Amino acid sequence: ASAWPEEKNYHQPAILNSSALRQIAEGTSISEMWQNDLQPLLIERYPGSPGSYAARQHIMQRIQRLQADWVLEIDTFLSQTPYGYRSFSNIISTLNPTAKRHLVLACHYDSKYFSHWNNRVFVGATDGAVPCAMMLELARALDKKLLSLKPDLSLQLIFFDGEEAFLHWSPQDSLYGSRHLAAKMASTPHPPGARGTSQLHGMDLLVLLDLIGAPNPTFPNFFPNSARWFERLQAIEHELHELGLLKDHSLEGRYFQNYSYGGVIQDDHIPFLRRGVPVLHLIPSPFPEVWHTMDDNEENLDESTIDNLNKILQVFVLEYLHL
Ligand SMILES: [Zn+2]
Repeated sequence: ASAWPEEKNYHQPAILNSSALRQIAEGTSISEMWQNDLQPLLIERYPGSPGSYAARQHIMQRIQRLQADWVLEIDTFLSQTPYGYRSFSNIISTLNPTAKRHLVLACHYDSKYFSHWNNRVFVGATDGAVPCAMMLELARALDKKLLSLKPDLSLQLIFFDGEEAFLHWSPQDSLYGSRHLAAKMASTPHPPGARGTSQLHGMDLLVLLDLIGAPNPTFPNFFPNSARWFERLQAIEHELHELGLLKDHSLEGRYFQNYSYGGVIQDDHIPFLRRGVPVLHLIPSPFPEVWHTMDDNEENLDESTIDNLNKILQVFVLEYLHL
């Protein structure tokens, strides 16, 4: 009986040196992400809407243009909702599908439904248009390195649909795409032909981005079984800072702070966490001041902060994948 599902417990990163760090910092472009990945997503895109369809096409097109061998799958399903049965479509983008282990990055691409108010439309810029754009920019920035994957370990990106409640949060009205996908992965043998392991056993770690884009975020270290990875993010941030590779950044105002959070935040990671998947939840606490208001828009985003987080995330992913 192979013990491969236990490999994630001992997996160590291959740390990048100063020269490699400057290379990653220089290889990501916040302006290119802003224009090519983010702005097309700043539209109303609640489940079932025309924008939802456009958001999905944009995400798949941006991934398809890359050199790395991404395999795209649309996970479509029905769920009961406060408005009756509806259709949802999760987007999964995977490198090396049959690879036993995958580091998984995720966000949600739906926007919370709100009827237009005084001509304003809710576009959830930090929630989660920026998280989505950051995952696309990461795929683009690291493309050449990721192409080399073409440790039976690779990368997967999930863009969840229906993360938001159609009304206010309730157990049955929210996390539609993630509750669905988690149950589906839990019941799908992996790798193909496996006798007793599922795709969930193959998830080394689920890195979930949400509510990112506001000034001064503080991410707490939520879970003891991913704490050593939270620490790597802290170390990365510290070294990029010391190397002068971050913008308008101070250690006193660092994003990854030492401190836990006793409570529970409802997000797409819940369905996975409750099935035993290690989670690194990159959601700040407190939430952005614009959370769930018409002001969660482009104008209120903090460009340098998003740029700095792109650098930190990219380094983290390369070091995890030994790239
Ligand atoms: Zn939200």
